[PDB]
Amino acid sequence: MNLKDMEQNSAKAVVLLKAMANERRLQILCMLHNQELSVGELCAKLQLSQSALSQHLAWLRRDGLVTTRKEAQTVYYTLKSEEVKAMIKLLHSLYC
Amino acid sequence: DMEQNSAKAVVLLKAMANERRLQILCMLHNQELSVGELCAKLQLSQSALSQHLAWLRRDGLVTTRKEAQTVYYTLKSEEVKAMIKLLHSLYC
Repeated sequence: MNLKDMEQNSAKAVVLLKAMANERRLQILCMLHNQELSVGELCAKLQLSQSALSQHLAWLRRDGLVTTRKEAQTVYYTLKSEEVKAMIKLLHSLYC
Repeated sequence: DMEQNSAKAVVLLKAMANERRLQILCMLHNQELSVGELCAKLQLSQSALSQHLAWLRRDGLVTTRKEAQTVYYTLKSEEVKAMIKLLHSLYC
């Protein structure tokens, strides 16, 4: 009955939650709120090493929370899933 | 700024990132409940919930109020309350 509906969705929610529950990833996700940024803009605005950033980004990709858009050797990252976009939008209104 | 807030959000996110703990929080949103009532609504025994309720307590996300041998639970966080409402709309 209604037990399983709540069960299956709580599971989907926990999926997004776990993907977001990490300091560096959240900072990155928050920075991509309604905008595209290149590696350079991200490492400077977060004071994160190129390699540290490279790892978190790769991870974010994998979980499909961020996408890319190339350009003469300059790639731009942006949010992907509608769920993270909304949670990020809310997190922004909560701490701003 | 960024690091200070991302840290606070992450702590809330971590407390919510567990199926059972989330269901509990989902039940406690806008309606103080006893353990028995949570058990009834989630169809889980008290012992089955104990580990999750204890976790939610140590993180201050829920506060307990005793009354004539019965313990009542209340969702503390306004940020969590906001996130639960959004989660509800996103998956319901």
